[PDB]
Amino acid sequence: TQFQKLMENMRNDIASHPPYAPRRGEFCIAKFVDGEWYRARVEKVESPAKIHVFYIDYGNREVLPSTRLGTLSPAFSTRVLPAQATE
Amino acid sequence: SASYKPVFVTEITDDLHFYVQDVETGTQFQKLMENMRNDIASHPPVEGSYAPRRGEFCIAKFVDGEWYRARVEKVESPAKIHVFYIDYGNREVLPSTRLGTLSPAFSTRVLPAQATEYAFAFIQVPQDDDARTDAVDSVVRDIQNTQCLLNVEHLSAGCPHVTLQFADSKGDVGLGLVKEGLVMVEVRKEKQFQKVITEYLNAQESAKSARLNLWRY
Repeated sequence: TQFQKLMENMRNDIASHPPYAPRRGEFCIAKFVDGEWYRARVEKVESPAKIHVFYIDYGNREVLPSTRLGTLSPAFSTRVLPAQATE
Repeated sequence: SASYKPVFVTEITDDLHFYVQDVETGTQFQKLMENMRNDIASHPPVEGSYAPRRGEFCIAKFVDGEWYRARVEKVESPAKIHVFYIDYGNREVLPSTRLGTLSPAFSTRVLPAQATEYAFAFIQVPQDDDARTDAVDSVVRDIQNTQCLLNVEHLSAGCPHVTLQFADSKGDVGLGLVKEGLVMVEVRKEKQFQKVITEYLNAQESAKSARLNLWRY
């Protein structure tokens, strides 16, 4: 799928260019508990240790430290492929 | 990726998903239930101080005659209210006379819903109802209402996909279903799953040769 292709490309890029200031509404990459990176949006900033993100392609939500966030490169923005899950 | 968390598996669904509780918070849950059940015994819900609406929390009196935290899903009629037991994962249709108000002392703010839904990584849920029942039955027999180790493998459109390990190093639960011919392998393409997928496909070849279950004919 477009999504699988994008994820492969993005992961490649992150492993070649490993990673940010979280703000409500801002796009990012987020490292999930599987240790892998996904596209996300910052939904709520409760504190540095507690950023509430939404995984824009999968629909899951998670509170995590901002140390597990990074910039989403223009090559993997929502213009390239829209969020695959409904926020 | 390998971070194994001890979980208590509480419910296997007919779609071969399952609900687990984090062993860490088990005692807090235990305390809450005893506190809540004492309250309910002193202050039994009166009809009809509770009006069921989709989305609304409640207490529900389960088939063991005990009360649990729940959330209302479909309301068919006052005799038929669909509820979801938030700490365990099972669902039930009950009359409004077996429901009550969930008082704030025992709310999700005091202690969050304790059950989380997961699916097995690397396998296909059988589409045939009979085959799927056979797979669910194997999982119910082997892990339902027991402690397991859980490792999150990846995100998915629905709940995350995980592997489970039996207690006493008996091995990978999903892989065991493959070895028994009860489920087929989902061939993941991601690089980090190459080795595990090879392991699963080999198990599946073994089930095929032995002509087990799905491979009977």
